Amino acid sequence: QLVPEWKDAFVDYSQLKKDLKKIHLFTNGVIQVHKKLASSGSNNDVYETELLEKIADDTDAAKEFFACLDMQLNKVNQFYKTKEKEFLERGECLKKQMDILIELKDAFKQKQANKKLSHAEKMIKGALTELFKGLNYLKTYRNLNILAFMNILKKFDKVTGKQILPIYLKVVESSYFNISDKVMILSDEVEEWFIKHLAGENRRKAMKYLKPHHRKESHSVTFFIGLFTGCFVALLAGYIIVAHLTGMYRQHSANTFYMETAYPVLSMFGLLFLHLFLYGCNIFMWRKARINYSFIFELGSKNELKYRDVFLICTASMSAIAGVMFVHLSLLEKGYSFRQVQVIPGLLLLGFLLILICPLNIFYKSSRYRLISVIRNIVFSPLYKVVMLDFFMADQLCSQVPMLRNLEYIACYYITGSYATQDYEYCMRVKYYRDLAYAVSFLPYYWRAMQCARRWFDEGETSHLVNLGKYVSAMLAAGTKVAYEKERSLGWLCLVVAMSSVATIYQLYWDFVKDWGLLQHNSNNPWLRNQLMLRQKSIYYFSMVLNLVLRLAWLQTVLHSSFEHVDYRVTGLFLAALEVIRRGQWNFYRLENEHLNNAGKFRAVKT
Amino acid sequence: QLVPEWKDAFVDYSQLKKDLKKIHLFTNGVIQVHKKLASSGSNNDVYETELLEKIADDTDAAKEFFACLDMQLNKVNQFYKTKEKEFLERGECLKKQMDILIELKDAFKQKQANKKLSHAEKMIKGALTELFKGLNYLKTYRNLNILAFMNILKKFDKVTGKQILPIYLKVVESSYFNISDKVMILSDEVEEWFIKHLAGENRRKAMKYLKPHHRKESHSVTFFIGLFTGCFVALLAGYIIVAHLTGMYRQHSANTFYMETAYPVLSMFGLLFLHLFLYGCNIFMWRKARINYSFIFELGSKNELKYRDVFLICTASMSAIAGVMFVHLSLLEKGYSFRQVQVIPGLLLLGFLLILICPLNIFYKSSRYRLISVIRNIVFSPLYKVVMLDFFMADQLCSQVPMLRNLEYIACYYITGSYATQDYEYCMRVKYYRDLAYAVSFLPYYWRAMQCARRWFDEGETSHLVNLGKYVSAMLAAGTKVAYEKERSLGWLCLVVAMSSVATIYQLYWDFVKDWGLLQHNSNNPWLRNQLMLRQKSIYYFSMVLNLVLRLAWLQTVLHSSFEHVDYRVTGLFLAALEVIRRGQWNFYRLENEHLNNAGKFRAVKT
Ligand SMILES: O=P(O)(O)O[C@H]1[C@H](OP(=O)(O)O)[C@@H](OP(=O)(O)O)[C@H](OP(=O)(O)O)[C@@H](OP(=O)(O)O)[C@H]1OP(=O)(O)O
Ligand SMILES: O=P(O)(O)O[C@H]1[C@H](OP(=O)(O)O)[C@@H](OP(=O)(O)O)[C@H](OP(=O)(O)O)[C@@H](OP(=O)(O)O)[C@H]1OP(=O)(O)O
Repeated sequence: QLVPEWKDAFVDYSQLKKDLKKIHLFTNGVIQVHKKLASSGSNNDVYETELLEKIADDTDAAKEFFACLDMQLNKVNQFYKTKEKEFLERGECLKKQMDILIELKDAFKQKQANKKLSHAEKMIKGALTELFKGLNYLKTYRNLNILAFMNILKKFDKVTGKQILPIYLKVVESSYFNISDKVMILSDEVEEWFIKHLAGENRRKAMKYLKPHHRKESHSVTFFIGLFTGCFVALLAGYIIVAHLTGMYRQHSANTFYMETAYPVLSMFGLLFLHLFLYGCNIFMWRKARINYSFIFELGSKNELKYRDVFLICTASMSAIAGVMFVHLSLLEKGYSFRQVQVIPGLLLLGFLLILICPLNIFYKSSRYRLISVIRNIVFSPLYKVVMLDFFMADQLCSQVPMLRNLEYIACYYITGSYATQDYEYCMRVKYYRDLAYAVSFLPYYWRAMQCARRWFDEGETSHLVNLGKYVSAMLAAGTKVAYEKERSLGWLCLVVAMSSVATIYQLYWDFVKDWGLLQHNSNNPWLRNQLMLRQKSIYYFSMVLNLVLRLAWLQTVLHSSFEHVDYRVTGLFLAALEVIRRGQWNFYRLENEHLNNAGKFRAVKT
Repeated sequence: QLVPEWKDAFVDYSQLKKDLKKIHLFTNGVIQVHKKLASSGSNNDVYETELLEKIADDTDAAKEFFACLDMQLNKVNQFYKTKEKEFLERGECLKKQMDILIELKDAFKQKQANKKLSHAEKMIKGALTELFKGLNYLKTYRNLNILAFMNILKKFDKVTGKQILPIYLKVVESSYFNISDKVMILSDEVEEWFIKHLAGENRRKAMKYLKPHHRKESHSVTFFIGLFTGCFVALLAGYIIVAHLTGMYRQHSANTFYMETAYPVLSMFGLLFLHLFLYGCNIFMWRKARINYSFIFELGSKNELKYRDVFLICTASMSAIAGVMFVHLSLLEKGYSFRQVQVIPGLLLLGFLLILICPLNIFYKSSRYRLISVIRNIVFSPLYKVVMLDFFMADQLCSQVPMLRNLEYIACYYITGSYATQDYEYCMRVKYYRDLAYAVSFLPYYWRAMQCARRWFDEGETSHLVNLGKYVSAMLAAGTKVAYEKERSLGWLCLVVAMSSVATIYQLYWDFVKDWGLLQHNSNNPWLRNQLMLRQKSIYYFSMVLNLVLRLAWLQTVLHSSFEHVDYRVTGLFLAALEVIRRGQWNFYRLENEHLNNAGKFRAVKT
């Protein structure tokens, strides 16, 4: 079939139902099938009708039901037998045409040991490429006719309501186009010489030369998202039952080397693997509005990560912690020599540290060494000029201020010997854990404020000087809490309400105005901008109240450093996992804004 | 576009590479792009070339690289601008054509309150159905040209090896066909009146009128297979760690109400949900060889179960047991009033019993009341004439003989009050658990032998009398073990070796010969039959040695009834879960045989 040719022999879902509309106008105004084949030595399914079950007072329109329908049996059967007969004529001349190929494909290495051979390939390539697809059209011809003859009977099983839909179907399925599979013995016959010596030795390269409608997505990754989602949830749920039934869940039990050894590590991993998830719940929202994240970030093609390849990292590696922090609760239910069981926390960190810098090819290299091309520029702060993916992962760390106290308690309990010596207070005695585990905790707001300084003494403009002010603002507002542990009075307490509400507007101003681009009164939209890259004007305003409700989580988690003081712990992992949820919609409206104020639409091939 | 018309403007992956083959013959015999638009007030991307980086000794073929390629920039750009201009001409006359529709679609309910309206629908249905698809062709025109211009440069980045694949791409993506999305603002413009008043009020019915390449499979079930696979494995693995660290795993601990209360539950549910899985690993092998299981079984259309809807039952309901038999280990680690914690085993059975007979619609009704149309005929054995799905689920129970002892120990510990009265030996004192928990254990081999009796006094033939002999054979061979507990001597021990090896050939004969159809010496294949419904003649013989190796698991599990005698327990759930693995390949070669000796090919629509 060079062109698709079954035109009168297509599905006749149009013509048959308006005759079923014509018995409908006879209502106000089921059959035993006489199976006979052709008396001409052929297989023409001429089906004689019989009315028995008292349809109407005079069945003048009941024969109109079969005045056309039994011809539709023949209409497929006259064609499919002849289209098979044409494909028998195109099924045996090819046996002779590839038989002279046998004379050629036998001597090409015999006589090489002793130039039309390449001309001989196109003589059989272009032949048997679409000659297969003439059969795949013929299977699609068969399936659509079953999709015809089954689905032309929906409303007849309501206005009459019988068991005819399998009864009629067994002169359809027993007719020649389905009671045989003689086109399907050709479905493996077409690849007898195509696979082994025509296209080479491959299996996918031989498939690609003749397959349109190629292949769907290999869904061995929708499963592996699910395998590790459920393995993490059930290992977590078998940690809030067993630790409940141990005594330790409320700390009404034995030694407190649980909530100071490995709560500072199921905290640091529940916050880091909530952010990587919300980075993958934002590629699902960037692609679904075509916000072109690869060109703005200057990514490239470069093995495009998707929202199934960061939904796979954040689940496969969070069940790997919820497992190793389940075999470590068991050993601390009975006791298994504390001097060596308390490296399992500090080694799971060490296992994850080397996967990130693993140089081989396994765990997403060319997007895991690009990420160390980003946190190399940010830590060397006043140098290393800012691009868009040098700004972005520097202001994803202003939600991981509570995470960066649980990667400084750990490397105090693993670097000065506090694990083998059995002491959970070795860090928090000296001045080291009064300022320098809370002053270097505001290191991410120093890296931002020294990237705007190079974005000022570079590019010149004034707007990268009020950006610089924004992080110095939330470095004084917690710098007053440094001088609030002493002189707790009416002195530096009308100052930690002063500078901490100066900050919380000066971050709230900058979010909508100079990051999200919103709050323009000189517009056609109330409190939004002119043009929107999204649907209905209702969820825009819901995200504007959630950057103010959720910035009470911020300024609680950066003035109430959890592992330095008061032992109310679960607030330090609930509110601190709300600021990580707050940024995650800030990532959306910062990229939508700097695409609707980038004005280009460079999408490399997506859809 | 009534016909697909981009023929010279198709991907030119043919013509450009043979010119790249022509610079290849110049080798033995990269550019800064001068971006200029049209000087005629248009957007014709005429790109002037420049050679700087010293390609060859004389660059006569380097200009041949750009003698055609920059024309391919124009060839898409002259067409896409004009095809958009045609779709502007087909983008503004439709604004006027649907504007007279506004005059019609406003008065149809005003004047109804006071017949060309239906003729007006086809005036805009058939217009805007494929006029959308003219744009979906134009997006496919754009994507294939990106799929052209990216994938015409594979071998040029090896013979020269530069960074040109994103450098060249930014005069491709910045050209008018991708630097705009003016066809994509029409992608939502086509459904402004189509969705709300043309097709009605639906979302899928409005989509079906104009969508070929409709939709792939909704993969919210490849995830839910995976969610419950991992939830079962991690709840199991958090049961072989916690019970290991309890004392009870080797029974070196407290009271033995573990391995007599709930090991006869996690035994009866690890065998029943291994068989339902291997019934779904056989629909994956029946469909993949087109063995037509629905017509042989006389199924019908009738909401066709797949191998994702029995891989979903057997995983979602095995994590629901591995959960409830994990909250029941915890309560029996500390003790929570034994008189009421020991109903959780006998209620999980009761929960699963009522799901099977649940009549509403939830858990696969019309295939769960058909299954009680099967185990109603089998238990009323000598009546109820045999069809193929009355035979099949009667001889799936001759692998669940060890399962049917753990559904008779349970309903002795739940029916005569042995749970509140605290006694794990109340059943196994009287004669009740010496014969009648082992003689009614061979009830499934009685239902088979009384279906062949109605298949004899019906249909007449001799072959349904040697079938009847086959189950009476393995009813005497274990009936000698009834008389082996006494007179253990050289008496009835040259009889339990006698009748039990008479059985194990008389099942081994019937499997290959009169069920699988194999072992015909009068054939062209050694020890197989003539025609095969499968691939290479190597895995046929591997399944013939696995019905003899694995029938030592049988006759061990039906002479060594596990909860009646000797306390070696894990052999009673390893070997008994091998006979359930043995049948599971018997289901394959029994249906392949009775399709290659059914000779019809009635496939209702699959592929
Ligand atoms: O295109 P039209 O000639 O206007 O026909 C329509 C259309 O039928 P086709 O798509 O088969 O041409 C509708 O079919 P659906 O696509 O909605 O299923 C169907 O609407 P109802 O089924 O809601 O009535 C109705 O066909 P029929 O009359 O066969 O029901 C029929 O309209 P008329 O035949 O009434 O013109
Ligand atoms: O169909 P032909 O005229 O015989 O051309 C083939 C074919 O090219 P097309 O499919 O583009 O027509 C091969 O392409 P692939 O499908 O294998 O990629 C390619 O084979 P190699 O790439 O292995 O050489 C080779 O094209 P080229 O010469 O451009 O490499 C070329 O054969 P000739 O051009 O050598 O006749």
